Amino acid sequence: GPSVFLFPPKPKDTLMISRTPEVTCVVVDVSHEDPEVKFNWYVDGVEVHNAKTKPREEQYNSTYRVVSVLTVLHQDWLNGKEYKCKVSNKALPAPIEKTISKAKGQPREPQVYTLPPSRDELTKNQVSLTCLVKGFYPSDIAVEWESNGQPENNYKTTPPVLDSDGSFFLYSKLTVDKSRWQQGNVFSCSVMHEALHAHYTQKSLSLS
Amino acid sequence: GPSVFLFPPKPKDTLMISRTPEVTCVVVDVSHEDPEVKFNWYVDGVEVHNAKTKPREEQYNSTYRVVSVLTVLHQDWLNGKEYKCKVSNKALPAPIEKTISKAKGQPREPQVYTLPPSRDELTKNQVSLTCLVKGFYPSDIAVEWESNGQPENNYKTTPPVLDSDGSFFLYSKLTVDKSRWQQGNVFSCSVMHEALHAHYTQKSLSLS
Ligand SMILES: *[C@@H]1O[C@H](CO[C@@H]2O[C@@H](C)[C@@H](O)[C@@H](O)[C@@H]2O)[C@@H](O[C@@H]2O[C@H](CO)[C@@H](O[C@@H]3O[C@H](CO[C@H]4O[C@H](CO)[C@@H](O)[C@H](O)[C@@H]4O[C@@H]4O[C@H](CO)[C@@H](O)[C@H](O)[C@H]4NC(C)=O)[C@@H](O)[C@H](O[C@H]4O[C@H](CO)[C@@H](O)[C@H](O)[C@@H]4O[C@@H]4O[C@H](CO)[C@@H](O)[C@H](O)[C@H]4NC(C)=O)[C@@H]3O)[C@H](O)[C@H]2NC(C)=O)[C@H](O)[C@H]1NC(C)=O
Ligand SMILES: *[C@@H]1O[C@H](CO[C@@H]2O[C@@H](C)[C@@H](O)[C@@H](O)[C@@H]2O)[C@@H](O[C@@H]2O[C@H](CO)[C@@H](O[C@@H]3O[C@H](CO[C@H]4O[C@H](CO)[C@@H](O)[C@H](O)[C@@H]4O[C@@H]4O[C@H](CO)[C@@H](O)[C@H](O)[C@H]4NC(C)=O)[C@@H](O)[C@H](O[C@H]4O[C@H](CO)[C@@H](O)[C@H](O)[C@@H]4O[C@@H]4O[C@H](CO)[C@@H](O)[C@H](O)[C@H]4NC(C)=O)[C@@H]3O)[C@H](O)[C@H]2NC(C)=O)[C@H](O)[C@H]1NC(C)=O
Repeated sequence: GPSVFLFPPKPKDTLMISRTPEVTCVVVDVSHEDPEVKFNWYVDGVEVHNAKTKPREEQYNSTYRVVSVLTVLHQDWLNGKEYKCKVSNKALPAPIEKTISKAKGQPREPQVYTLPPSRDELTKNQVSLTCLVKGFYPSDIAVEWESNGQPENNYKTTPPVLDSDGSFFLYSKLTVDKSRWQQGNVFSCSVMHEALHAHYTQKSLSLS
Repeated sequence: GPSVFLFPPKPKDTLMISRTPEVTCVVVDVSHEDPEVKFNWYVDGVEVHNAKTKPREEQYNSTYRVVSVLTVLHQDWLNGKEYKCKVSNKALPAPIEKTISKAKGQPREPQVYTLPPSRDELTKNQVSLTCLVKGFYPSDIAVEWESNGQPENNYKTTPPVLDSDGSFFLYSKLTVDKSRWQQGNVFSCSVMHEALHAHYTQKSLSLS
């Protein structure tokens, strides 16, 4: 019947002390027949009571969806604590358990390189600015572009890819009008990751 | 009872005339009580009988696994014809129908750009050669590297990523010994895609 999906905090939230990371427990296919759901949360086995469950709400299919959110401490998530969400419902003979933690494995520092557009690309009115981020472990990561403190609209980032040494890599393509590039504007790829010092680094790229 | 799996040809196979693309119809779980299986092939609903089907091989889970291979015409697959493999078994109330055809959508031509390693990366013994392939549709594509006409296989390629204008892009990373890069060896990124002229193009990258 009702299924449960447990989601981790956003990388950004866990890596910036100013932000609040939370684990999210989503119960779907809750039926009108038995629409009561109780959540029990556990951090490394020990129960906790600061979860806020949202009021259940109807779906376009006539099931109910119901979500419980548990704020987590940056250090706890980064230190590898296990978060367990226990879901009990009258239609469930025995509760459903999902437990989640950060990716296991030795953390590896990302190397961040910026690559300008190929010469060939200057025959267009738009050009490709490239951020190559490689050698990192946990795949969990945030990569963003900006120019003079302002975030850039047109960019897309590949999913992380398992490289041969077992680290991950990825690329982010930033698209700007050629004039912006030829004007000598400075663009910046920002990267946030746990094995980075102060969880953050940025590399610049402009026309020299 | 018996299950049927229909497999598309490899992009690279459909794309190079000197290669042989084929659609593969795998039937698993055929009982020893109802072993006789017959294949009927239909291109755009028109039956064909040039399928080489291998004699049934016995597994370890008591069932057999028969394979039928249809060598398809390059042009055919690429013109979007529909390959219907119809397997008959006596343990079936009705003969299963599995059909397949190449992805639909307006074909778009990939732009291919080679990008040398950031200067920052020359502090390493290994460097990263980057191929940017963008603006293609069908996300079906083959990307490969070589040097001196010989394949260079220490590379990893990202999945196609849906870009903001509806087409796909990707990146291929080729890792070589810095010493090879600085002796000025020429590496080449070969792309194969249906929307390319002659279904092939290549860009080279060497020390500048
Ligand atoms: C009635 O409707 C509801 C609402 O659904 C909505 O219906 C209409 C309107 C359509 O628009 C739907 O697309 C729309 O969602 C239905 O509820 C849905 O139920 C399905 C399953 O039936 C769920 O699918 C799961 O999706 C998760 C990931 O979901 C995230 O991303 C989705 C899109 O990518 C997004 O839609 C979700 O909102 C969710 O988004 C995340 O949410 C959190 C919290 O807000 C947020 O922090 C994130 O930022 C956000 N992220 C993203 C990407 O947006 C997917 O992971 C599930 O896959 C698991 O299960 C599969 C088998 O069941 C299996 O193939 C996968 O491998 C995986 O299995 C797990 O695997 C791991 C390891 O691999 C293992 O450890 C686990 O044990 C294992 N779990 C198993 C096997 O159970 C899965 O595909 C939808 O999320 C859900 N939609 C919503 C919005 O709630 C409902 O089904 C409908 N009722 C009926 C009967 O049809
Ligand atoms: C008895 O044994 C046989 C085989 O023996 C085997 O060997 C023993 C010793 C064990 O080690 C076992 O490995 C195994 O028992 C069993 O037969 C198997 O049956 C399973 C299903 O139970 C099949 O799984 C399917 O796999 C396909 C993809 O298959 C390719 O990749 C596999 C790895 O993923 C690989 O193992 C296969 O060999 C195969 O390899 C490809 O072969 C082609 C042929 O030329 C070649 O071109 C390719 O290059 C090559 N690829 C490689 C090597 O990379 C997978 O696609 C199927 O997934 C679909 O179906 C699933 C349900 O089964 C479903 O969960 C998925 O979502 C997916 O569903 C699809 O959904 C979409 C959307 O609707 C739709 O487009 C699809 O049509 C739909 N498919 C549906 C609905 O059918 C699937 O998982 C195995 O291939 C098969 N093994 C072999 C080798 O034939 C048998 O089950 C055993 N009987 C028992 C248990 O009693």
